[PDB]
Amino acid sequence: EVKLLLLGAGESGKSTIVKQMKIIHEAGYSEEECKQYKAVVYSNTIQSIIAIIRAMGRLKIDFGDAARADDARQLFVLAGAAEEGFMTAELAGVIKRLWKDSGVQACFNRSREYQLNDSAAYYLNDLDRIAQPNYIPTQQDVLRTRVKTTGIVETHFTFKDLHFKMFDVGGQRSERKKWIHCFEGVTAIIFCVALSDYDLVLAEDEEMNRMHESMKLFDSICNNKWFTDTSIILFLNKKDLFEEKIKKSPLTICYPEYAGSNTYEEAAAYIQCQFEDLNKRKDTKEIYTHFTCATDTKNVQFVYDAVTDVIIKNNL
Ligand SMILES: Nc1nc2c(ncn2[C@@H]2O[C@H](COP(=O)(O)OP(=O)(O)OP(O)(O)=S)[C@@H](O)[C@H]2O)c(=O)[nH]1
Ligand SMILES: [Mg+2]
Repeated sequence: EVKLLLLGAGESGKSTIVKQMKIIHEAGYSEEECKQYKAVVYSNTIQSIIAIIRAMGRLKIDFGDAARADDARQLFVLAGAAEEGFMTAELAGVIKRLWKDSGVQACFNRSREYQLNDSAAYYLNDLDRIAQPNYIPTQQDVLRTRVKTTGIVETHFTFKDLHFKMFDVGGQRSERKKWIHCFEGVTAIIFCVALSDYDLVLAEDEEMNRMHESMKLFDSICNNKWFTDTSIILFLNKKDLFEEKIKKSPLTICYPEYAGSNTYEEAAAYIQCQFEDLNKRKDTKEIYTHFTCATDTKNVQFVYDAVTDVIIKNNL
């Protein structure tokens, strides 16, 4: 048996790694399982367009076309259905027209100023597909869903003849007090960091930079004497979102002394060193760092293969 524990701040990608284990090692989500996620996809979609519409009020952004005001009204009249797992053609049309509005887009592109699901664009750009009658979520749709984890999720799978018990816990501040319930008999910790968090603030506190919060947690876990003999794996996750963001959002928002360019390789490396430097015992404790896109099954497959071999060599 191998006990793996996923840790990291909220929305760092822990629960998405869990889903990937089912897809990679257990033949994925069945049709009945996918259908269970349909209301989650619909809920994520409605909540995302609504969050942008709410932000337009706060930031004082007009619709590009005045005709959208009536669509916005109809959005709330019709939203109830999607919350129950149904999306009518009329609702889809309302959301589609809203999503294409230049005012809504302006607000979308300022999402760091409020709280918006990372998968907002993914679902909203695929409205024609997901609004289909008899729509059944794909594996990617399932991977892209967002539900805050409360309590402790335990998943089992077999890989390279090892029986893995993977534990997943909530990362938001309210759930941190529960991490200690998972601390016994841990073979390895996979600590997830959202690379794209560098310019965001906490949903639970708008004065706290998300990445600074991540750093504090990693510092605490990595250097905890309880975990001296526990393999510490660092997933610098959301590399796909990071690659896009680094082009246009300065890393100095997070790290004032960053002197490199607005490019993926230099900035990614700099963030890696910031986290690895928190290790107070560099000669006696190794950190196994990987850059990941948790929603990308192929990337996770190869990364997780490499991680597993490390775990086999070091703990078994
Ligand atoms: N584009 C992209 N999206 C990702 C990536 N990793 C996770 N996500 C998405 O981000 C959202 C949050 O991921 P999730 O797995 O729920 O984080 P969590 O760490 O479990 O969050 P919590 O339970 O502590 S609140 C999900 O919608 C998920 O699909 C990634 O690498 N790239
Ligand atoms: Mg989770």
